[PDB]
Amino acid sequence: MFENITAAPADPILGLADLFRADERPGKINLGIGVYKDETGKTPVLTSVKKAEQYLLENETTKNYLGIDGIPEFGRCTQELLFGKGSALINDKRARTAQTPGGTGALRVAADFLAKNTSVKRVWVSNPSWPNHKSVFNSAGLEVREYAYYDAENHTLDFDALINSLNEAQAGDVVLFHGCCHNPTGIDPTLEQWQTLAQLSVEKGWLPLFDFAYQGFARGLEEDAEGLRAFAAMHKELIVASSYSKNFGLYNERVGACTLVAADSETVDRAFSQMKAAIRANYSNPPAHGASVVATILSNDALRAIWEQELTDMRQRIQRMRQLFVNTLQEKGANRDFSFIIKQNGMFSFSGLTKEQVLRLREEFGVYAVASGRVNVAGMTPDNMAPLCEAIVAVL
Amino acid sequence: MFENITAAPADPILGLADLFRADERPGKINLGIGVYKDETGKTPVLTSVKKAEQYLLENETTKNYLGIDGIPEFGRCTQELLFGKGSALINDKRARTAQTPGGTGALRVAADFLAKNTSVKRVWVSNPSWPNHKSVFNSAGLEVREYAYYDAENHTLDFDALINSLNEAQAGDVVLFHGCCHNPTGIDPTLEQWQTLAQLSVEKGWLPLFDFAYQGFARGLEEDAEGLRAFAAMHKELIVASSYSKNFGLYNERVGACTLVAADSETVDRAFSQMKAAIRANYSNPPAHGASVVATILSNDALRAIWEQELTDMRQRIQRMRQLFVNTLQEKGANRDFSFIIKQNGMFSFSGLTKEQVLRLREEFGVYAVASGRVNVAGMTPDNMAPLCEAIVAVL
Repeated sequence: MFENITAAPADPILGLADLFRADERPGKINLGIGVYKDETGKTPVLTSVKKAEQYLLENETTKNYLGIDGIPEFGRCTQELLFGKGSALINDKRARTAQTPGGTGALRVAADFLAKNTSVKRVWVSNPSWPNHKSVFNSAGLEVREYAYYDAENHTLDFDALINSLNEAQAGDVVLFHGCCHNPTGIDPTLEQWQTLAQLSVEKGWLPLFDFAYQGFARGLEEDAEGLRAFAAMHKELIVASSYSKNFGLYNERVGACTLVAADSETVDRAFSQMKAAIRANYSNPPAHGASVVATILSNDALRAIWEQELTDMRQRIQRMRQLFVNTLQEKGANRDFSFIIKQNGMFSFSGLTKEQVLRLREEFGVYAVASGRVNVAGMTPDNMAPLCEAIVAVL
Repeated sequence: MFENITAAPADPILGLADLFRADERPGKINLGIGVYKDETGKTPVLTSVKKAEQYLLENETTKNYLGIDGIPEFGRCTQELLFGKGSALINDKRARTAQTPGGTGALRVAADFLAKNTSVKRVWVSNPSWPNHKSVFNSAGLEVREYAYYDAENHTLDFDALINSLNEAQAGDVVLFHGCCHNPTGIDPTLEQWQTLAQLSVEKGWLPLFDFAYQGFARGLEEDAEGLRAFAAMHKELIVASSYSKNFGLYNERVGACTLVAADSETVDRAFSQMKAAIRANYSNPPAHGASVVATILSNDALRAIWEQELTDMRQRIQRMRQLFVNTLQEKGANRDFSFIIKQNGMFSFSGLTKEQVLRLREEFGVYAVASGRVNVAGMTPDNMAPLCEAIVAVL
C-alpha cells in the first residue's frame, strides 16, 4: 500500500532550524524563528499563564469532554475581544465561536465548513502570505489565488495594485485578510484603507475570512481589531480564525477559535451546526488546558490585568528592537534607508535582503533568516544587535 | 453565503444528555454516558495525572511549539504499549507515531493520509460500530461499508458471518478492527480468532486499521494488545489510531496517537512524511499538556506504577458492576439469561433491550441508555443497581 508513496516536499523552514542547531559557531543568531523571544532569547511561559495553571491544578475535578465548540466562557471572551463589548453582533446573537486547536485548526475547520456547505471554490490570499494558508485550504479542496500587496520600493502597502488584483475575484469567493501584524511583511491597512476594503468587499460579494493571530502586537487589543470591526459593521457574514498562541505565549497548547457570523441568530445557529459537524468529523472536541487558561485569565480582573501588561511589554520590546535595529544599521554604515522597519507592525518584517544575501548571511556569518528575507525582530537583543548589523552591512 | 445551509442532523446522543439534565426526577440514572465514572458517579482526574501536572507546572519553562508529530518520548512510550518492549517492529524502526488530538484526531489524520497518498477508497467497519467512524472517513471522501459481527442470540461474535461479509472487501480496502473492548458490544475476538483474521487479511490484501481506545480495560495492558500484535506479526503495513482519553482519564486534553507501520525504515519514513504533511494542513502540531502528562507518567517508574494501579482499579470496578448487574437482575425476577454481560469486555454492552424498551425506561423510569440498547456499566453503582434493575425488569 505504501511502497510507491512520494516523500512530502522537505519544509524549508524546519530545514533551517536543523541547520541552526547543528551550527557550532558561537556568535550564531536565529532570526528565522516564528515565535516571540524575550531579551534573554527565551520563549517563557507567561506569569499570568503560570498563575492560571496553578489555579486549574487546584480546582479541576474532571477532564470530561468539552462540548464540540469548547468552553462557553472562552467563546464569549473571544467574541468580546474580536468585536468589542456592546457590539451589536454580540447583542443580536449573530456570532458563534468554536474553540479550536490553534488558529491553524480554526482555518481548517473554516475551510472544511465552506467546502462542504457552500459554493465556495476559491480563497484569495496576499502575495506574500503565510505558506501554510495554501496547504490548509487546498487540503479541503479549495483553490488559492494571490492578490498583490507589497510595494517593495517604499516598503509599504501597494493599495492600487491590491484593488486591481482583487478585481479578478468573483462574487462568492473568499478573501483572506490578516487582522493586524501581516505575516511576513508587518504592513497593515490603515483604518481608512480597511474601511474602503470593507465597502468594496460588500459590493463585490466577497466572503471575508480574517486570520487574527497577533491581536495586541501592533498597537493594542482594541486598536488591532478596528479593521475587523470595520468589516463586521458592513457585512452580514464573515469568518474569523483567531489564535492565542502568540498573545498568551500558549503555542503548543493549541488555543484558537473559529468565529462564524451571519445575518441573524437563526441563520448563524443553523450554519454553525454544520461547522460543529465538521469539527466532530475531525478531532471531535478541542483541548481544554490552553483554552481553560485563557478563559480563566480573561474572566478574572487581577489575572487579566497582569496578562495585558505582559502583552504590552512584548509589544514594547518589539518596538524597541525595531528602533535599535534601524539605529545600529545606520551606525554600522548600511547607508540605505531602513526607516520602514520602525513603521511595520508585529514580530516580522521583510528586510529587503535577497535569497542569496540570506544564504550568505547564514553560510559566512551564522545569521539565519528565511529565504524571503523575513526576519523576526523579537530574535534581536541589545547584545546581539551589533554583530547582527555588522554582518548585514557586510552582505549589502 | 449561509442563508440556504441545511442544519446538521441533531445528534441523538447529545439530545439524550440534554434531556437527562432537564429531567427533574430524583431517582434518575444515566447509562448513556461514554466515559468512565467511579463509585460516586464522578469522572475524576487520576491521581497520577494530578502528580504529573504538578511536576509540569513546576518544571515547564516554555510553551514553544512541539514538532508536527509531537513529543518524541510520547511516541516511544506509545509504540512500546502497542507492540511490546523488544518488538521487532520497534527494533527494525518500522513504525512512526504522530501524537494527535485524541484517537478521533488520529483516525482523521489516518483517513486524510490514505485518501491523499494511496488508492484507498473504502473502509470496512463492524455492524454495529461507533457512529463517528463513518463521519470521519466520509469527511475524507472515503466510503464506509459494514461487515457482520454480532450474534444477537448467544450475544457473541458471529465469526462465520464476519468472514463471509468481508469476502466482499477487495484488495487494498481498509478494514477497521477495535483492538479490545469493542464499542458498543464489549465482544472481542479470541486470540485464535485474531490470528485467523490476521492470516485472512494478509491473503486478501486488506490494510488493517486498529482503533485502540480502551487498552487496559478488557484484561490488562499487554493482554489487550495481543490481537494487534498478532496482526503486526503477519503484516508489512498497518495503522493504529490509539487513545489515552479513557485509560488516563484525559478525555478533554485530546491525547491520542496515529502509528504508521511499513515494511522497512525507509518506506515508513517516506510515507510518514506525507502523514506529517496531512497534520500540518489540519491543526499544524498537537496539544502538549495531555501528551506531556502521559509521557511524564509512562517514563517514571513511581508514577507509572500508581497509574497502572488506577487503571486496574477501574477495570476491576467495571467487572464488579457487570457481576452485580447480572446477580441483581436475577434477584429482581428478570428470568432471562444475562450471563453474557459477565464475559463482555470494557465499559459497554448491548443490553438486548429494544429501542422502544429504551424509550420506555427513559420516559417511565428516568433510566437513560442509547437507542441501540447500549449501556455503560460504569454508570452503575451499588447504590443505583436495585432501582435500575427493577425498572429493567418492568419493561422486559
